[PDB]
Amino acid sequence: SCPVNWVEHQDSCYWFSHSGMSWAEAEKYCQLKNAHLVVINSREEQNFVQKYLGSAYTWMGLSDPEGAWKWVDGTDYATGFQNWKPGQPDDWQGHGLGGGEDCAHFHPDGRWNDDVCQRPYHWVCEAGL
Ligand SMILES: [Ca+2]
Ligand SMILES: [Ca+2]
Ligand SMILES: [Ca+2]
Ligand SMILES: [Ca+2]
Ligand SMILES: [Ca+2]
Ligand SMILES: [Ca+2]
Ligand SMILES: [Cl-]
Ligand SMILES: [Cl-]
Ligand SMILES: [Cl-]
Ligand SMILES: [Cl-]
Ligand SMILES: [Cl-]
Ligand SMILES: [Zn+2]
Repeated sequence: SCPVNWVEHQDSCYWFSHSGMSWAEAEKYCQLKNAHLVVINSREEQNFVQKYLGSAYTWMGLSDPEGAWKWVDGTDYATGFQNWKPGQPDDWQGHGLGGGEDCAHFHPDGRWNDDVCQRPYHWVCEAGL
């Protein structure tokens, strides 16, 4: 059902990187594989993904560059599953790299943070069946 190097869970296929990329390069990579950065739709999917994270910060398909949080596939953010770290998202500017923080990633414990999109983090692709 899933292609080789992809993991099947509950009607999605997932691919977990062994490397890091900026958020935009990871979403380009997922799109080239007819997929997208992972969209977390439920607690059960959050638990599956967080269980197999490669012990490093990992991008997901959630960003707010135009001002509101959006999932790459159009899943509604505000009515959807959320799993932020305490005090996140904060759009922090104190990194001094310019602007705030517009891309969401997993901490190893599975809780989410907004960070600078240009950081090379691991990522997860997802595609339907
Ligand atoms: Ca590898
Ligand atoms: Ca999903
Ligand atoms: Ca499961
Ligand atoms: Ca932001
Ligand atoms: Ca952490
Ligand atoms: Ca943050
Ligand atoms: Cl939350
Ligand atoms: Cl950013
Ligand atoms: Cl960095
Ligand atoms: Cl899809
Ligand atoms: Cl999907
Ligand atoms: Zn999808």
